[PDB]
Amino acid sequence: ALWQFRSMIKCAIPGSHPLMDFNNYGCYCGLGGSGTPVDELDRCCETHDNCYRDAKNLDSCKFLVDNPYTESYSYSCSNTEITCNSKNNACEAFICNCDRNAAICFSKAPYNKEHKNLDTKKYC
Amino acid sequence: ALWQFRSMIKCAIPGSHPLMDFNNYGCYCGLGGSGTPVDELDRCCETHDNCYRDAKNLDSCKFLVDNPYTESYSYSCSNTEITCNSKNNACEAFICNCDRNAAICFSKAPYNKEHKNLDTKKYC
Ligand SMILES: CCCCCCCCCCCCCCCC(=O)O
Ligand SMILES: CCCCCCCCCCCCCCCC(=O)O
Ligand SMILES: [Ca+2]
Ligand SMILES: [Ca+2]
Ligand SMILES: [Ca+2]
Repeated sequence: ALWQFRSMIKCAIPGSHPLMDFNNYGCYCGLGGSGTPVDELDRCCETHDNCYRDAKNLDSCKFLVDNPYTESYSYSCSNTEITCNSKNNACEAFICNCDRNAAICFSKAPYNKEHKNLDTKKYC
Repeated sequence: ALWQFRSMIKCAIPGSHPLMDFNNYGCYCGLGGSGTPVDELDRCCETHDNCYRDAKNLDSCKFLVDNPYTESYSYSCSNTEITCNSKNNACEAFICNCDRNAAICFSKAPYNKEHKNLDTKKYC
């Protein structure tokens, strides 16, 4: 669920304020998105939207309010490393992996502060 | 989900092997159930079935394979005390409370070993 993703982020990058650092970044970090991502980081968010979009399309998955962010799964953090629990059901595991691949990805992308709070109507 | 319930049980009663102690007990501990529970313990399990039956009937909840046992929620154990996380969604929170009320209930019921492995075709 959203709060678990925020803290996976805090797991893979210990110095971070997830909301402050990665919400309203680029074209895809923050609600919906448009155009083409502006850097690797943004690209990470676009992939994440896509991943969620995919998960909505496993016809076996019916998320509360149609939002995969409402879905809690099980995971743990140990020394910067994220592990999704295998006992997550198929839908939970999909979401869990989306979030995981995205905290890892964020952790590897260069952070460009020009790109936080982007003029999207114009650059996206 | 099932594994989380087993370990809530292990939370509220530290000496226990959940499967060995409370599966195949009475009329209601262990798959489905019939007749009238045989003691407070069994009654605890019947309530739990009912609770799950209720949760299946919140028309907003669509469990994987129709089984609320597949649904992971978030919780923690601290000194015998169980806490369901408020950030569980409405469906997750319902299940979480079913499991919680049942580990607590088991923890308070007298354990009658005559009743483990009951002849159900006959006493249930
Ligand atoms: C990757 C975006 C930021 C990461 C951590 C804080 C924001 C969460 C993820 C972005 C999704 C949009 C925010 C969710 C709020 C909502 O439920 O609409
Ligand atoms: C209260 C029953 C026992 C508690 C701990 C071990 C058994 C779990 C709960 C009983 C439900 C039946 C077992 C679930 C197995 C299944 O998925 O069919
Ligand atoms: Ca987005
Ligand atoms: Ca869940
Ligand atoms: Ca039962």
